[PDB]
Amino acid sequence: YDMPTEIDVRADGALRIITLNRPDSLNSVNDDLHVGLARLWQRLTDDPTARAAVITGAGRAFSAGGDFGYLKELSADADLRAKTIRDGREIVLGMARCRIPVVAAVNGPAVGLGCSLVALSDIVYIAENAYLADPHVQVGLVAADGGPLTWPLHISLLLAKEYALTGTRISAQRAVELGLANHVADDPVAEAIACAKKILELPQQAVESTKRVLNIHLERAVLASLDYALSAESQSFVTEDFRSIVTKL
Amino acid sequence: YDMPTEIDVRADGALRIITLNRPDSLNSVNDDLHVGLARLWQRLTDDPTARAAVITGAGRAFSAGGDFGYLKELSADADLRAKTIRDGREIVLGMARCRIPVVAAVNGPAVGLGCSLVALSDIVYIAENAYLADPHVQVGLVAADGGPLTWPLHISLLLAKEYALTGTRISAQRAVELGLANHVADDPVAEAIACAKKILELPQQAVESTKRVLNIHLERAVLASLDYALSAESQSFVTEDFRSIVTKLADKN
Amino acid sequence: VYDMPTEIDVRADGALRIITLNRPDSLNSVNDDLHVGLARLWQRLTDDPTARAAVITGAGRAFSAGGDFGYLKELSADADLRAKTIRDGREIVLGMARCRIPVVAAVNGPAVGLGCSLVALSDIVYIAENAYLADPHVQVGLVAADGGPLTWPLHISLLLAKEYALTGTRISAQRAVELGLANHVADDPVAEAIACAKKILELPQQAVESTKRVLNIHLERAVLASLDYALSAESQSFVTEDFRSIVTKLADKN
Amino acid sequence: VYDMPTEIDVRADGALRIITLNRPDSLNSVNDDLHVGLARLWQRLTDDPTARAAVITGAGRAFSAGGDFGYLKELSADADLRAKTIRDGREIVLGMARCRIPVVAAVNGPAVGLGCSLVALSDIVYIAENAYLADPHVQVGLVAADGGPLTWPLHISLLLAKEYALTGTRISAQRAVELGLANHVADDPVAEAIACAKKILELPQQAVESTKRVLNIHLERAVLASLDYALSAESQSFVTEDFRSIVTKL
Amino acid sequence: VYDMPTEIDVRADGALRIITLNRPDSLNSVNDDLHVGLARLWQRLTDDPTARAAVITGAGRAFSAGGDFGYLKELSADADLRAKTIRDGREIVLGMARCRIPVVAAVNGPAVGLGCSLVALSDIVYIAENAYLADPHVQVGLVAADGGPLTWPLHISLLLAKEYALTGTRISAQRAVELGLANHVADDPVAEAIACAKKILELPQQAVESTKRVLNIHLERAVLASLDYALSAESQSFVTEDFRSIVTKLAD
Amino acid sequence: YDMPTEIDVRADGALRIITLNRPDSLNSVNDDLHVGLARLWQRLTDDPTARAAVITGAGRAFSAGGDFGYLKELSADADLRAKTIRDGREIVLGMARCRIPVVAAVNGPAVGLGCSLVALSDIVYIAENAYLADPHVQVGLVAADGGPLTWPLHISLLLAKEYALTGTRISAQRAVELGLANHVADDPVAEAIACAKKILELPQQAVESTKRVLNIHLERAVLASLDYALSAESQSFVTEDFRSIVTKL
Ligand SMILES: [Ca+2]
Ligand SMILES: [Ca+2]
Ligand SMILES: [Ca+2]
Ligand SMILES: [Ca+2]
Ligand SMILES: [Ca+2]
Ligand SMILES: [Ca+2]
Ligand SMILES: [Ca+2]
Ligand SMILES: [Ca+2]
Ligand SMILES: [Cl-]
Ligand SMILES: [Cl-]
Repeated sequence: YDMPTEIDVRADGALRIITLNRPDSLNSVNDDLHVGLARLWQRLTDDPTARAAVITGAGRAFSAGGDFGYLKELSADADLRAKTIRDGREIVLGMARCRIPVVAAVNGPAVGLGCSLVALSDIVYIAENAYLADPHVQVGLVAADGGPLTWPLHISLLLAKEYALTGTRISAQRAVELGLANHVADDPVAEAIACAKKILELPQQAVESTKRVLNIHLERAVLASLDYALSAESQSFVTEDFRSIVTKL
Repeated sequence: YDMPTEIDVRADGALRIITLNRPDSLNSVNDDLHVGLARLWQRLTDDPTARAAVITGAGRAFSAGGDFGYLKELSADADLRAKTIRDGREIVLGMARCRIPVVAAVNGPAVGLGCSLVALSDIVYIAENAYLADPHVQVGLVAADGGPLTWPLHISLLLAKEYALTGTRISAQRAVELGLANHVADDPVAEAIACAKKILELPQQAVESTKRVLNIHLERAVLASLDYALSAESQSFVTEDFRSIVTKLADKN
Repeated sequence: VYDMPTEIDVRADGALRIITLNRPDSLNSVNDDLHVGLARLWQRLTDDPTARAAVITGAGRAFSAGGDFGYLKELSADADLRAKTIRDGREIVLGMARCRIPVVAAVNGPAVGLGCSLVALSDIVYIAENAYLADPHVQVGLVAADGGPLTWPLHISLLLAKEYALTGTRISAQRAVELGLANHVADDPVAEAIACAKKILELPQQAVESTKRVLNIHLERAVLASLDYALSAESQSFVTEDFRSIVTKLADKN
Repeated sequence: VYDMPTEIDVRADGALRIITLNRPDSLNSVNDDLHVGLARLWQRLTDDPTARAAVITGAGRAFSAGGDFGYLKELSADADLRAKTIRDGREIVLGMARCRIPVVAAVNGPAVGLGCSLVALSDIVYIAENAYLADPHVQVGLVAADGGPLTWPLHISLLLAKEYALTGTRISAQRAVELGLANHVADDPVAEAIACAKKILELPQQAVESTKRVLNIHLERAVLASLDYALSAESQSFVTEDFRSIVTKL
Repeated sequence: VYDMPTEIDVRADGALRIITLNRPDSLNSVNDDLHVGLARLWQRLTDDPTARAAVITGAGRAFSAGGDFGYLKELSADADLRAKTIRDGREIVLGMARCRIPVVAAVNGPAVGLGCSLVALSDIVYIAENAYLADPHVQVGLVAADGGPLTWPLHISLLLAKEYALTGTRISAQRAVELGLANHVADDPVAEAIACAKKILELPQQAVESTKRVLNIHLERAVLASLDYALSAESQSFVTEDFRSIVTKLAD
Repeated sequence: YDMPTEIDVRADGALRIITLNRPDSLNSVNDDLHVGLARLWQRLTDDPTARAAVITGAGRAFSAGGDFGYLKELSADADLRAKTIRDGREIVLGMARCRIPVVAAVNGPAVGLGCSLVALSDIVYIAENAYLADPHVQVGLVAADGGPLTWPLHISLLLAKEYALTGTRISAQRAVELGLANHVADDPVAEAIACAKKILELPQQAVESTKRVLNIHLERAVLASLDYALSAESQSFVTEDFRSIVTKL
């Protein structure tokens, strides 16, 4: 798929396994990983030999959120900021529109973008000790990357607002209770792969159209709020509140 | 309301009891049951002597889904196909816009369309051992009849995706917890009747307009996706995948 | 500073505003003044930059018991007042949906009718152990237009919204939190809501206010689809024999 | 034919249906029976596979002069007839918006009030040289709810729709065509709309029917946004003194 | 007046209100005081039961020649004023959209930028023979977010709304009526608008006000869809070096 | 931009000239031109050095629509059909979301997909004796390319309905009278290039943000009906009506 180092795509028949691949840095999102995720979904859509994906992270985390270095660049580099905003748009719309089922295997913390990738998936398996969180607000940023943007399709709006506003950690058990996750698994990668291979035996036209039927609701909610969210996040990158916090850490 | 035998309608004052009536086939859907459902909602809306309904199934099930013979005919006959699509649309739009409250008494399995009727009701009572399921995808069909379509109004979209794609049976308890049903009942038809009867004592104009206020959301969601959904299921009927799954399922010697 | 009447006390504590529904003797029931004040408050908070967060609660044992029977009787008899209350009813919903600052509810006691709609329109909700939510509009001959059943489908299953709205069932604190109609049960909801708002106040402003906005776009889209219909239908129920007859019994206080 | 009343004549001519509003002594003003007919018709057309296209027109000199004053005074005095008429008005609008077959309008004379709404809901419109469109709801103390102004923004500037709905301006045949409220000025709108429909009849059915649905999605979204409120507000009109007073004189 | 600043005169003539932008020396260009008054007024019109129709026009030669340059210059430097002018910008748009009474514009001279937006947001528009409409936002480094181009798609072709919001080209009185941006060309548009509003005053209140809401539902939907994005972007525009450059030149 | 031969892209500073390139065939649409078109718009969005585009056709026509051999192929080939549908969607979604202003130089007939691309552009110049037309229906296909689908944003729904159903040729003068085009031109290509050039001088963030504000209204329309529309054009590739008409052509 012409991915970079930080995104390993492996082929097993009509399955694709996607592994976020910065395990030493807990899959924190740098420019390279970000651009990779922007491009990947349309590519899956356009490859007829792919019929399903699994997304997971290498090592202990799914993704711990933004890379501090990447973040500090974003607050001083306008060209980089404009590109990240385009790509950000393409991840959300890439996954919203993606042809094939995507099964998430949350092996570890999924924070920020990680947490948004999980809300944009079709079925989610999560490890007992893993959690979801979005700490955008606590760090000085509008949560635009897809988490809070998509959470009201999954949970109550009250709950969405509280977790977006305060960076609440959502445990594996709680996420399943809420419908932010489908199953707690001991081995979420394995359980994910078996659910995707199960889906691969089903009639293709039926599988692909039914995902599109449901994702229309997702796409409606995205077109309503995404341009404003991205625009506002862009303004937050240049706030003293953000610049200060992202310098300390 | 000029229903065919497979939809029994009983009046009890201002109440209508709607019983799906092919009990020996687990009330599975044939053309007559389908057509009747398509016409029924508008005729209730226009009968000012009706102000509430209960819908249930005769015998052990609420509805086991499509009659395999009906489904096989649908893969072969383009005219019948186009008809079923029109009538399917009318069931969904018909319920969405139905003037009177509709209380489901799910007496056993509500599968495929049955499960969609339950999603389009206002209040659901469900028996302890009944379940909800939509096995459209397992069988080669796009789930358009109104279940998965409207499930996201009741439940997490992630959970709607999973159940639409895997055809999981949803127990009465799991359903009540999820908000796909309202109460578990020893006698769901008795409890539905009582529920509807309380609603009949209440001021009509408040009851009717308040349903309308809440169903606008349902209508907004259906308008976004029903046409596409129906067109896709129209194509599903003609696929080799579906022909081969249904030609086995309909082969009964 | 916000030209509120007696029936809405508003208190400043730094950048926090504490809003108290203030008719304790009537269990904070809605009369015209309380309705007008609620209509005008939210824009005035948005425009006060010294304000950055708000807590809303009730004086005495109740959050709000809903409609003042005297007022409701007057509404079934006065077409001018009716048209005004519809206008102000749109402003409460629109004002809260569009309000710049996070609003945390402290449901100290029953939140009924307009009461529970103010709750459904808040951002974070703390509820007392013995408090409950209810909307008895339909039992009383009125369409539930206030913002309750109107907004409920964004928190809970539509099936459940249809039941609770058609029957007026009471939703206990434990049940509300189980359902997503509230965030937390509290021994002391006012203290807990105040601490929650004060914790938010420490967060970067532009991030908090923008994030409320992103989330409330979904709420505004839902309100815009049904609000004018809902309020127009409620207008009509004030003039029904059903309501006129029910509200005459209720407004009969010797 | 379709169990219509006398007030609505439906004629078949192969796969075409010709719908003629039928109270020419009253300029096809709308009474209850015509109104109920209009609500039932479209779903029945939709459900008749031997029907593939419609033309709609008026008997005699008018297309339709709008609201029969007898009906309207009756509507102002009886809550149950109000509730039924709102219910049916809803069905006319959704009926035509959801209708399977192409509907071609032949506007033979004035199309006023509801009649002008029938035109806006049609797919192609031929209008006689001397004919006009108007919606007089407001000047009569009624909210303009039953499809006209409600639908006009899909045809014309919102500014123009607002002015015409508030002032009840007459829109001439030429002027209708200049705005896109009508497709062609016709000497014989009945005949020209009949040939239009026969032309569409020869085209591939599935292409024709699906294309209508594609464009009417935009119509349906605009209606769904506003119809419930407009009908509710018009129900309130029937009951005001301003209306009771104006309709008494008329 | 209605607590308007001097920059907005409101005169009462029975149930009628005449709203007059009142900085003729600067051709009614938009400063901060005018902007605030425009934000506050609409809700106050809606809440005054003794008002039932309104006309809006400009003192002197122009209806309004868009932003005061001095004002736009502050907006490039003061962040608090920026956030405030964005808040009130929403209120002009949402307040006009939701306003109870019909509003009839008398475009007596050029309506530029915000002026052109107030016209788009009106119910019925009368325009002088030598007047015109324009939005030069883009030529000046600003996103056109005030409610002009935001709203133009409900009146005209999207292709045309794009041409004019991009090129900033002027729309003559005659061309505006032809497109659907104006209702009537007038010799004396103040007088034609006043007469139009008076006719409307004679009509049954409930029918007028409801019919306005029915139609404005479409404007409200179009605004909700793009306003928050639009104002956020125009906000980013104010801090751009393109705008700082352009505006510093124009105010010196 | 890795574009096929059938789509020429030329650079002139920040300008991109897009010339549809099958002149001997009146730039009629085959699979490769179709794939090129689907892939183009995101690549333009992502090339920061492109800031405006002009689209036109080589030779005497803008585009005469579907390639007959291509359409016959589509009637008989399941996979080719599903692919053309995916790409058709990207053409529409790519144009609607394209960052940069696109100016159309309609140099001759723009028929079918031709007038759909015109409909999706932001400013249009049309030559004196050119016309817009969509004959999808008369050949047996639901008019889903984006033409009729976009028209109600430009013109009365009544006229859209008529032009779509009857395949009416819309003259250059009528197109401008309705606002299906902006100007009649002696040399549409020069006037377009000059207009695009004028735009390139304007402040970029104002230009690009303003396009987005406006195209949100386009994107709302497209999202409401595109999937139904593309699914119905798929069903019509498979009708006897279409097969007969295409085969005898
Ligand atoms: Ca982010
Ligand atoms: Ca039978
Ligand atoms: Ca039979
Ligand atoms: Ca089915
Ligand atoms: Ca109320
Ligand atoms: Ca009427
Ligand atoms: Ca501006
Ligand atoms: Ca095509
Ligand atoms: Cl495989
Ligand atoms: Cl919408």
